[PDB]
Amino acid sequence: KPFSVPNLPLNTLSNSRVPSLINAMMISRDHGQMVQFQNGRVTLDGQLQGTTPTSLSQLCKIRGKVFHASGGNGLNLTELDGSAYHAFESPAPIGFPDIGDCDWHMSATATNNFTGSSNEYQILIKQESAFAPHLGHVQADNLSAGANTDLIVSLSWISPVSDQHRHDVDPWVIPRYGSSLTEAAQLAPPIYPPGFGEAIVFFMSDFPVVSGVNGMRIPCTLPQEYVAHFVNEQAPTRGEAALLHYVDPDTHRNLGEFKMYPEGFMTCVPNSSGSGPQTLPINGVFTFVSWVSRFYQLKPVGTA
Amino acid sequence: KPFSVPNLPLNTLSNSRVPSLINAMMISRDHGQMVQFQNGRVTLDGQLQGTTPTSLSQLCKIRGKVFHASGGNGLNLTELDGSAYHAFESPAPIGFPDIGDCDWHMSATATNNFTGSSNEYQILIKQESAFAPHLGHVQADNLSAGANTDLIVSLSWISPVSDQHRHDVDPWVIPRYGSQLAPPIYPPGFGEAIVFFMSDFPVVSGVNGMRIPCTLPQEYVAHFVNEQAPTRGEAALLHYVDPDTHRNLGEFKMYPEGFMTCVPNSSGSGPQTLPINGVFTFVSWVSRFYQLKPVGTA
Ligand SMILES: OC[C@H]1O[C@H](O[C@H]2[C@@H](O)[C@@H](CO)O[C@@H](O[C@H]3[C@H](O)[C@@H](O)[C@H](O)O[C@@H]3CO)[C@@H]2O)[C@H](O)[C@@H](O)[C@H]1O
Repeated sequence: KPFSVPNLPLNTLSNSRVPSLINAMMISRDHGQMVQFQNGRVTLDGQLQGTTPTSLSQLCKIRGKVFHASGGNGLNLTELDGSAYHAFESPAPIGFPDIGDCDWHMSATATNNFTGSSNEYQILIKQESAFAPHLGHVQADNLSAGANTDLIVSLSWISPVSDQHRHDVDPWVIPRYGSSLTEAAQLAPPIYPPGFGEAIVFFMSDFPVVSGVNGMRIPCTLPQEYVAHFVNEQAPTRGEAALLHYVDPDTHRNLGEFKMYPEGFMTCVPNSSGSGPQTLPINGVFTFVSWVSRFYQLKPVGTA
Repeated sequence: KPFSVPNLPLNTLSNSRVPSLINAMMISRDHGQMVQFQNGRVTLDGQLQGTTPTSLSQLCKIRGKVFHASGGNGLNLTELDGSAYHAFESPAPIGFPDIGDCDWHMSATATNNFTGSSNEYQILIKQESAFAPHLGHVQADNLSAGANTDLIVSLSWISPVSDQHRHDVDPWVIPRYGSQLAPPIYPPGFGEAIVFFMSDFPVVSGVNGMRIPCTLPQEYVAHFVNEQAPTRGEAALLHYVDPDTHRNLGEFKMYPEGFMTCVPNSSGSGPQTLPINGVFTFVSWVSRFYQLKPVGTA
C-alpha cells in the first residue's frame, strides 16, 4: 500500500479527543513543546496507541458496573462492548477521555431494560484519589443507579476541579490514570516538534468547556477519520517524514507545506512568529506529496 | 482505481444512524422489504445521499437558534458548523436523526459562553405537526433557554410517541421531513436479504428491543467518499473473513447504491450467527446473476 492521507475536507472531519467537527488549526509555543494525548494516537503505518479507538463511537465513552461503597458510588470499568478491561495494561479502556485535571459532567444510560428518564443518570467524575481507571475503577458523584447496573456513559461537559486546586480547565493535560499510586503502563509516548523552526499543528473543535485556558476549544493532533484510514491501509513508512500539501479543494492550489512524522502527528513552520495555519481556510484537503528527510525545511505557512 | 472496503473489524466500527459500536448483523423478512434510511447513505463511488455526514461527529445531532412560541418553544435549525440551513437542497440539516415516529430525548448545550449545568438542557422533540425539519424548525418541550440562544443538541434516548398513537418504537421507519430523500432500497431477488448492521441504543419499547439497524458502518461512508473508486460491475462480491484465521465465513454482494445483501440458509437467521469481529474484503465485480452461497444456520 502506498502511503496516503484521506481526500476529505478538514471541516467535514472530527476531533480525535472529543466528538466534535474540526473548525480551526492552531500552533501554540506555550502548549506545543510537548504533548502526550492518549486519544487520536496512531502511527502512519496504522498502529493504534494509548486509548485511541478506530471509531468516534468509542471516543469519550465509559462503560462499567455500578458499585456502592463507604467512600462513594462508582464504576468497575469494562470495554465499551462489555468485554473485560484488563487493569495494569492499557492506560484505561479504549475511548476513555484523556482530558486531565478537570471535572467530567457525563450522561449514563442503562444497557439492560432501558425504561426512560429513570435509566438516564447525570453524573460527575472528579479526578481525585478514587479516579483510578488504570486499576479498573472510578468514583462517580450523583450516581443513583443500583449496584451492579451496567451503564454506558458519554462526556457531556468539563469544568474546573471540584476540590478548587485550580479555577480553569487545561485541555493540553492528560489524566493520572493510576491516581497518585502509579504511572500508567502503555501510555502513548510524548510528542515534540522535531524539525527546524517547526510547531505541532493542533486540530481544534468547540466543546462545552467552563473556564477553558483556550475557551470552549479542544486541541488534538489528528482528525479521527485519519486514524481509521491509517489502521485500514497499514501503508509502510518509507521515509523520515511525509511532506503534505494543504490544497484548495476546487483549484488544487497549494496553501501550505506540512510534515507528518511516523509517530502520527503533523508540523509546520509559521511565517516569522505568525499564527501559522490559523489563517488558512478549513475546507482544505491534506495530500501526500513525497517521503522527505527529517531535515526538510518547510516553507513558512500563514501570515507574518 | 480499485474499489475496496475498510480492512477493519466490524465490532470496532459504528452504526451510521446512532453513534454506537456495531454488535450484530441481521436480516428481517418484515423490516427488510423496503428501507429508506437518510443516514448511512452513500454510493460505492463515494456520493453522500440524504442527510449522511462523512463524520460521526455530525451524526444524530441538531443545531439551531431558540424561538419562543405560544404553541411551544423550539429551534430554527442551522447546520452543525453553525452555517445557515436552506430547504430544497436536502431533507434536513446534515446528520439530522432519521429514526421516525418516536419521541427524541436530547441534551442541548450553549455554543456561546457555556457556564455549566444552566447551559445544559434535557429537551423532548415530538414528531407531531410542529416537526418541520425540511422547512428548518422543530418544536422542543422542556426548553427554558433564552430566545435566539445557539444550541448544539445530541440524541440521548428514544421512546414511544407522546400522543400515544402507537406504544412501541420502530427504528426501521424514517421521519416525515415535509410534503431530496435518499431513494428506497429493495431486496433485488432470489432470496437476497438486505444486511442490517445492529448497534445497542437506549430505546424504550423497541420492536427489536434496544437495537438500531443501518445499511453501512459509518467508517465505510468516509472510506468511499475518500476513495471514489469507479463502480465496475452490478455488485461488489465481498468475503466476510476472520482476520486471524483468514478463513472465508460467508459471501455478500454490495450494490452500487451502498447496501449489502446475503442469502440465508433455509430461511434462517442469515448473518446473525456469524462472529462480529470479522472484516469484509472485496473479491471482484460480479453480475446481478451471481448466486451467493447461503450463509448462516437454517
Ligand atoms: O468550582 C468548580 C466547580 O463548579 C461547579 O460546582 C460548584 C457548584 O456545585 C456550586 C453550587 O452552588 O457549589 C460549589 O461548591 C462550593 C459551595 O457552594 C460552597 O458552599 C463551599 O463553601 O465552597 C464550595 C467549593 O468552592 C461547586 O464547586 C461544577 O459543577 C463543578 O464540576 C466544578 O467545576
